[PDB]
Amino acid sequence: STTTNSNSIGRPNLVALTRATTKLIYSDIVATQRTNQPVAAFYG
Amino acid sequence: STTTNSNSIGRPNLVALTRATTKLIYSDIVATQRTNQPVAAFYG
Repeated sequence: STTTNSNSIGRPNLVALTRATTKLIYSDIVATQRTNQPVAAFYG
Repeated sequence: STTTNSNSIGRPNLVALTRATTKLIYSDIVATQRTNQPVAAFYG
């Protein structure tokens, strides 16, 4: 009458891992260009 | 301790230039046909 009571479990199966991260949306919000100087200046 | 307080900028990066202008929609509003005389006279 051996049951699972006699079966020690060394390690669990992780199965899955998840990171709690924000969906980042700014690419669709801000006009984008790169700056190549410490100061930028736009023309109106 | 050289920091941004010692450095200077010759000219800024323009990055972008704009012009706010009216979207001109008349082409889709008025039937258009060129005249080759100082006076036009349409037929009803």
